[PDB]
Amino acid sequence: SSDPLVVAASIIGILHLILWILDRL
Amino acid sequence: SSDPLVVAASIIGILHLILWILDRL
Amino acid sequence: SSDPLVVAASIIGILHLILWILDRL
Amino acid sequence: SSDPLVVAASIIGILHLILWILDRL
Repeated sequence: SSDPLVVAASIIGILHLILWILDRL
Repeated sequence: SSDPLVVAASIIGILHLILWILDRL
Repeated sequence: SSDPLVVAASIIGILHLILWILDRL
Repeated sequence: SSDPLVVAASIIGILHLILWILDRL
């Protein structure tokens, strides 16, 4: 639904950002 | 409006993150 | 404040995502 | 909790975006 989709997209973005920061370190 | 713009930006960010994750895989 | 900071960070992230998508195209 | 985690992920994403923009400049 409109609430579970926005949540899922947010979690995906956060995971990608954390991975990128770990690569730069 | 102030509600549709923040939603659109969020969807754009999520799509970009998904694409990046697919490239890394 | 706690409301203007989260908004500013969100706009910054959206602009960065749009720029990245334009580079990939 | 479900409120502190979403906030933390958001801050992490914003910091990563700012760093990327600084590198492009």
